[PDB]
Amino acid sequence: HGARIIYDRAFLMACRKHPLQNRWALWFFKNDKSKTWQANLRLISKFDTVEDFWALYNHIQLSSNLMPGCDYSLFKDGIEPMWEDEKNKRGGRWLITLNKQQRRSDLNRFWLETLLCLIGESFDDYSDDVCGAVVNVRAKGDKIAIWTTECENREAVTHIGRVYKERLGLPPKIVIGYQSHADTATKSGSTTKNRFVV
Amino acid sequence: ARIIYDRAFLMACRGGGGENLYFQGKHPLQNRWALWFFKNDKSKTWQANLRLISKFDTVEDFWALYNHIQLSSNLMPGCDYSLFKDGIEPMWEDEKNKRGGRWLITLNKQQRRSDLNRFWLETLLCLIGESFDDYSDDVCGAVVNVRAKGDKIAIWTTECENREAVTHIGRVYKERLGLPPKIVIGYQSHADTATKSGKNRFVV
Ligand SMILES: Oc1cccc(-c2ccccc2)c1
Ligand SMILES: Oc1cccc(-c2ccccc2)c1
Repeated sequence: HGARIIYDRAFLMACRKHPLQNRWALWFFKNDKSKTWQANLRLISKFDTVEDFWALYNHIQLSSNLMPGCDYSLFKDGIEPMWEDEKNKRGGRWLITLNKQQRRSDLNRFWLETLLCLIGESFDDYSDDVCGAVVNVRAKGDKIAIWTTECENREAVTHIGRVYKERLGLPPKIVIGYQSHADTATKSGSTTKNRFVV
Repeated sequence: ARIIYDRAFLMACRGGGGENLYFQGKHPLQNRWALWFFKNDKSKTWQANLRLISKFDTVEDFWALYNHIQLSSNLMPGCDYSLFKDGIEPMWEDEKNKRGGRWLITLNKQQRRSDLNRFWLETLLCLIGESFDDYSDDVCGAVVNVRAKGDKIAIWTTECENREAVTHIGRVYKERLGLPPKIVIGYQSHADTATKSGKNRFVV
């Protein structure tokens, strides 16, 4: 009693009410410059059970989901999906970049696997370091990221990265980078440096 | 058997500093509970303004959260705190609230300093302590609305038509608040509260 509520992938998929450890908020953003950033960022919904997750997931999937210049974000209740939030400003993200061909084959499965890591508390005590996840749907290639709260907590960040990579099913040859938000916020060429790789 | 704690027991577990030896030293609750907060920030939608603070399922974890948090008396008007059983949202259109209602007490502006904190704590101890015997299963949660015109504390129950459960909870709640017989609490269905018409099914 006082124990973390943890669900594995098989359990979550069998529910497709069971309470979640955290309440989560789904956000939607399109950078439309005729409107201000507060108008463009929309809270879609909040949930705190497995069944309510699945009802929301099924409904968004039936709405031409993952639109072609939009971002979707799932964050713990009380964290805005912007790096300047108190819970994100000292943090960073594990980033998965998908090439054009992978929009057809991997984007849908990889976004779902990320969401199940978050809601299922798959990183043991290091799940407390997770803030949320973001998918950026773009013509040049889609990006999926897990955002974490403290870019100097090496042991939390690397455990999250390695469990995440395992849950995505990526081969050991494919390496993924963690970028500090402070480094991503400064545009310095084609790429941002990786604080860590796994 | 139902896990029931009286007021004296809960109050003895407070500020304890007990060694939770073997993770078996805490006193389990019958239910897991979630504390919610609603902020008055009208620039955001009400959905963005409802936040889950924390969940707990032992007496000692209740007290650690209670001790940490800001008191109701100190909330800016327009804020709400709610304690609900895990899996029930503190909104009337939740499946577990839509056919139910609440026992409501309203406090005047001066009772904020004298009675609001004490009534809110006594309500929380009724909930976590399962003080309504088998009828505790009809309890969804409790809400405190801090407002300029006068504060409101309510116990929400799941089913209007369970007359005996609703009336027993009302009578026990009034006793635990210490209200004189002359001051009454009223029960209103959520469906009736939701319609502004100018509505107590029961009073005790
Ligand atoms: O098909 C989609 C596309 C974008 C977001 C989601 C989603 C639904 C519920 C919770 C979290 C994310 C589903
Ligand atoms: O001082 C307060 C103010 C508002 C809520 C609470 C609370 C704390 C723990 C469980 C339930 C309610 C305490």
